[PDB]
Amino acid sequence: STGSATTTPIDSLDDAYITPVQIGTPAQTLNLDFDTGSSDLWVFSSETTASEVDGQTIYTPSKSTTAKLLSGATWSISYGDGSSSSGDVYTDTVSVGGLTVTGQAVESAKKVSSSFTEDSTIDGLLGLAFSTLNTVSPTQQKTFFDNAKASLDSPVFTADLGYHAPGTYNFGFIDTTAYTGSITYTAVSTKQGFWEWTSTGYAVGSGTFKSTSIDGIADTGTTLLYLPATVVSAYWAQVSGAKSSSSVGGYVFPCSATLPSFTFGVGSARIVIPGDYIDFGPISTGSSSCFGGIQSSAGIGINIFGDVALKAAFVVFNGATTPTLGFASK
Repeated sequence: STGSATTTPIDSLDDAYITPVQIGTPAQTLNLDFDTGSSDLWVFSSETTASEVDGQTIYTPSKSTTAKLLSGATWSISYGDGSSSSGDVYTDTVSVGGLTVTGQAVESAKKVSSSFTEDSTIDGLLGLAFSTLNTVSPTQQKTFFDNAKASLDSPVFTADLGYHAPGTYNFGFIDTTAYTGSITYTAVSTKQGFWEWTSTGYAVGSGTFKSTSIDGIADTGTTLLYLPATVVSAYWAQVSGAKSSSSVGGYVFPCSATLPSFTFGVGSARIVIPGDYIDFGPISTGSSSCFGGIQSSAGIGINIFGDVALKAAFVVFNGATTPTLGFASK
């Protein structure tokens, strides 16, 4: 089998992407944030504290003839950005882009943190990291991909995120029309539960390529590109007036600037992030200070190839017995 679904930016900055997902019988369609950096499929629901729901579409398990309470199971998650959610668990039928999994763990939120409430466009998350990170207790549950994998034509999914435009998540096949040149594959460590890999270096604008190993994760659920402070300083040094602002929480730059591109290495291959992808707009409405899309990972504890990086590529998440990651230009 295969599946193919369009993923759409939630706003004009590409702060996140939402993908429609069918849950239950009859289908209840919720727009979920596909997150290769976590491993829980959780939704706003009829069980979510009413004051914490503000415009989201909710899953109502009592209206699904295929929903079953997973007795005794609870979940609780905290994300790197400080947001969190928790609740109980149902199993139900879940379909993405025509690909159906029966008995998928659908984690129903009883509580969500303010950042979730405040984002009306995101009805939940669909985790696509390794199932070892799934938070369900006392019986850990599998991701949608893990459940689908054996049925797929090939045990892969691909992320093709758009810049200020929709893109595509495919399951079970590689669309050879969706990228240019060849796909370069690179090794993955699953030891921390992430799609963790090592970039071979970087360049800033038309500058020379610096060969250096940068371990990090391919994370569709993180907006920005978080890299070591040395790398980030070298980038922003090429933007007149750019500075790290402790009060704002990262590098800012004059909105009148033209940003240079940023290149990262995948083996001997190179992915170029155009400068415009690195602009996250005014820090507050009407400001002439703009927020940068490349930020330091210092104090996160890990480098993160988030959407800023991934949207410059066609990315293969290869879930073969030994997983790997593939990147192509597009």
